[PDB]
Amino acid sequence: AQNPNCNIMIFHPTKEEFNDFDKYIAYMESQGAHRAGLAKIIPPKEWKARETYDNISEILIATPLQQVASGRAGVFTQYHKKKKAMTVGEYRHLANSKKYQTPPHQNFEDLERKYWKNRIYNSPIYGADISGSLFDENTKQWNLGHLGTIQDLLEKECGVVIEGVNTPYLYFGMWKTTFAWHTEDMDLYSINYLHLGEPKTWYVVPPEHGQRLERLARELFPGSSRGCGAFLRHKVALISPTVLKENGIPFNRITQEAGEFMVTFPYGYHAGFNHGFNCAEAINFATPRWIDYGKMASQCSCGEARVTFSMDAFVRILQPERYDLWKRGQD
Ligand SMILES: O=C(O)CNC(=O)C(=O)O
Ligand SMILES: [Mg+2]
Ligand code: NI
Ligand SMILES: [Zn+2]
Repeated sequence: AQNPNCNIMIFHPTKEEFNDFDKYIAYMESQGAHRAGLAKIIPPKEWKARETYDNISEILIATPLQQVASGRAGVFTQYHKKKKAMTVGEYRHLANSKKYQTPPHQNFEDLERKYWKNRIYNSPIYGADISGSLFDENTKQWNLGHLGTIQDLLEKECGVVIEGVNTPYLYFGMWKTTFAWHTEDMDLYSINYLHLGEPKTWYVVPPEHGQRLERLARELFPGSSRGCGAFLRHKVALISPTVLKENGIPFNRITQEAGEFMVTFPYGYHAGFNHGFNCAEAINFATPRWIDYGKMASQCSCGEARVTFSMDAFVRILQPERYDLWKRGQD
């Protein structure tokens, strides 16, 4: 079995290997990459996402989110307070202000220490889930707006044609902006490209050990667990590396820099934080190997998780027994 310790693997495809996206995911899996739940892909030196980032300031962040924490430094939840709209140029100025900017630090490990010590005492503002793309239309390789759709994959594998669409999302971050512990909708893959700015630190649990994370989360967030049998779908809970280590939970960590892709694999729980002002683009995708994970994915039916239109068909076709209850939680 390849990669039996479930380490995060880093890949350096050549420009020739960068042509066929599906083939390269399958290659990474042949080397055991999925066992980690996360892989890094460094694009060939010849590749670029677009020519420059000099003209993005007028993109609108319609609903910036202030991420307010509750709990203790290593075990906390966050809620999202809606703020008034602002442009990317306004948000960048805000991220660089004395109130929000990255503190002085020695290296990524020192910054990670400071994040876990101090995150809860601040409320950073995140631009999330903004439909759109920063890939140039002429970028033919690994263009996250031109991937094969999840509806076409389900139709190819299973023969059933379904409604729905699959488009990318932009994220504008600042110091301390935080992504809570989660798997993707329907335990899909994700791919994330860091277009510009400061790094993103990731934590990930191997898919084979995801239920160990879920059991710890039920212990640490006991009221939330009584409220919902899949409350990590709410995307509000944080647990630090120190707490994970104290409780014997297998995990790994890595820092993504501008110009790098990350892939999350089906049922790979992940969480992380941004180092400073940045912009990322991400989308979900599927492969034939995903179908069995989609069929077994947990679901929130309490009403909190609320998701896209396109998830309806996935539940309806892959999980017909759960469909009625889940749809009630959607309405
Ligand atoms: O970058 C972010 O805030 C969150 N992204 C992801 O969870 C992802 O790409 O799957
Ligand atoms: Mg613009
Ligand atoms: Ni994710
Ligand atoms: Zn729920």
